[PDB]
Amino acid sequence: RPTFYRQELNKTIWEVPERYQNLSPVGSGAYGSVCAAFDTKTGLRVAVKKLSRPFQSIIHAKRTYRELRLLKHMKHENVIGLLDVFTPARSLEEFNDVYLVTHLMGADLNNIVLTDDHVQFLIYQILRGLKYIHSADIIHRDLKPSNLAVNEDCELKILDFGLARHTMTGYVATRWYRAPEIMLNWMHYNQTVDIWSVGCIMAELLTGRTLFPGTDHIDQLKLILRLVGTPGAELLKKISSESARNYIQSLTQMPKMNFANVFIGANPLAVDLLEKMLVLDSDKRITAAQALAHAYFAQYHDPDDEPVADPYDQSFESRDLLIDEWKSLTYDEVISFVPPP
Ligand SMILES: Cc1ccc(C(=O)NC2CC2)cc1-n1cnc2ccc(N3CCN(C)CC3)cc2c1=O
Repeated sequence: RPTFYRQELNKTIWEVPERYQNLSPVGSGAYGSVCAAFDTKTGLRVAVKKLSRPFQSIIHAKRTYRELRLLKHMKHENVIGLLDVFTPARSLEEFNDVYLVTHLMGADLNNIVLTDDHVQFLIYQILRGLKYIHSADIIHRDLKPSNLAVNEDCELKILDFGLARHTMTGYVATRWYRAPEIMLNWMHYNQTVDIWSVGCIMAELLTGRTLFPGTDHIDQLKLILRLVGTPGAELLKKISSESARNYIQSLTQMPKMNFANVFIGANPLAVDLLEKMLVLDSDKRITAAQALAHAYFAQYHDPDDEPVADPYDQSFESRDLLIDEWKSLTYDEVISFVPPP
């Protein structure tokens, strides 16, 4: 057991191992406050997130469990993983706090504001990371610039995947980058919700503008159909909702724009890949693996260095347990954590 020390940082008491020094608030992450810190053991800069009231309710407790399990499983360069997890609790009965320690990247894509080459490298990394999480049947669901962490090398990791509700978790998504299908629940969804997000992000990297800055669900939908065209009979067949079909066919029928007119003077391959990401029909949207093999990524693509993940057990997601059952499960996961080399 390590030596802990306490420290007031903006409202709450942080209690952390002495190996972590110079704690420095950097605002909110998902479900808690994050400090940058210096790890004296490794000489690394790290992000430390203290979860906010992890066991206050079934939602908090389950989501504490989910986040921890997610982090422990991720071993991939373009996906955030777990350097350390600690609690100041000496036993289960006083277990009330969970701290999660990862690499500290130093910026995000939301700050960034980029030549065609940077876009290539950056989107390549997103897709490579996405291929890895999709293979373990984990989906991000709220991929967006603010959770794409990058360092001054343009190296990139994805954060905050697996947290947004499947079909509550208390996680707050950002409208502008969501696949229309999961925003309007208008048709079943799959892993390619994240590919739409990649589309919106890639578009913003090339033009400087948010592609679809809607003020609500309906405005947003209006902006999307202005680009991609109102769907024909083929896609309209696949939508159950009487009202979603109403909206689509009631807005004046929009023709599909030429993507070369919108993403002016972009690499034609960039344009082409956008055309394959930003299609309304989820069954026809390009996957992460297929997008990696696209010609736009020829300087970066390597079939033997685009790994998939080991099988991730998430049968727990379908379980309705008490807070204390989730808590014990979390505590087990904490006690059995082995650091990386
Ligand atoms: C610590 C941590 C734990 C877990 C996870 C995570 O992805 N979990 C899911 C299972 C995938 C992520 C992080 N993490 C890592 N580095 C960061 C670096 C900076 C920041 N800010 C910087 C900008 N400010 C305005 C706002 C916030 C937050 C973070 C941050 O939340």
